[PDB]
Amino acid sequence: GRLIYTAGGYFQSLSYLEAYNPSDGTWLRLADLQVPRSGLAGCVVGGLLYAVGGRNTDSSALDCYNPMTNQWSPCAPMSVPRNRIGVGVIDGHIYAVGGSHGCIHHNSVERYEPERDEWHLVAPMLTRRIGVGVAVLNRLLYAVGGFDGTNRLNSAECYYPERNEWRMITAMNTIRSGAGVCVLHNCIYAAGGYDGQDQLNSVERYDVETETWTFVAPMKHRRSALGITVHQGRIYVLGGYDGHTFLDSVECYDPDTDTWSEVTRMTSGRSGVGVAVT
Ligand SMILES: COc1ccc(S(=O)(=O)N(CC(N)=O)c2ccc(N(CC(N)=O)S(=O)(=O)c3ccc(NC(=O)CCN4CCC5(CCOC5)CC4)cc3)c3ccccc23)cc1
Repeated sequence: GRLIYTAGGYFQSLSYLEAYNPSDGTWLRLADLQVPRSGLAGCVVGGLLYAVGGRNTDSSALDCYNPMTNQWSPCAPMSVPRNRIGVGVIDGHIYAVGGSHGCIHHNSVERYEPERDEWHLVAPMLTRRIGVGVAVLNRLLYAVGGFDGTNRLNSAECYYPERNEWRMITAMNTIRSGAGVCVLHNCIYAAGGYDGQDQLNSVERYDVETETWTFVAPMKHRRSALGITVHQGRIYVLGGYDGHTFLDSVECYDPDTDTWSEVTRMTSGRSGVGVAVT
């Protein structure tokens, strides 16, 4: 019985930590973040949930939530504040990628070792990316889309840990900042985001076997700054801003039928959440 955890968000920055159970449709309210945050990222390592970066105002904080105790614990902060951050996990380490600090649009990347509570800088990305989506497939880390400070991006790049090097991959078919990015079945999905003119409902995926991006069925709601995760073989998108409204909608993508459906609503509409499953 794994749960979808949503941490933080915006409607000011929010402290909520809530867990959705897709099997019975219930939402459970859990211990608040010590410091409210939007534009943060969530991830899980060793069954512990981590909330990373965001804006409280730009945040360098890392905090760890233990589902077994229902408690948060502070961790070592990052080298720099990272609002609009993306995060990925490889080999039990958290990678914090991109984000912004005031006028700084980061290309820097750093890695956290939970066992010794230590961050270390690694190679910076080829492109500065705030509002970047991050996913990990076969122990490679992908940074997708974002905004470089001048141009909104359809480009994507891949980090090779054994070599501490970034390489551009095929660009998406759509410019997206603030997209939800995840991995399902050897494919990197990019859902929603902002193309510089509108929030998006389109969804595309990158097949590592073909090196090509292909559109799948669109979401019912346009959304940027959405939470996203995979649970029991399906993609879930949580909240976001549609250009007008802070959404409470949670949609769920079934890949076998290429269909989206509305499965629940968050307890209050919000954007800029961090999401993980454990
Ligand atoms: C004022 O309203 C909001 C919206 C979001 C949040 S927030 O909490 O989520 N947040 C705060 C933080 N700094 O922490 C983040 C902010 C930005 C983020 N993007 C920037 C990035 N990726 O670089 S974005 O998503 O691409 C984005 C980009 C542009 C907008 N412009 C508008 O909508 C203006 C409205 N106009 C109305 C008319 C239309 C035209 C057609 O119909 C709609 C177009 C749009 C919005 C989002 C966040 C990304 C990830 C995570 C968080 C992001 C708070 C308040």
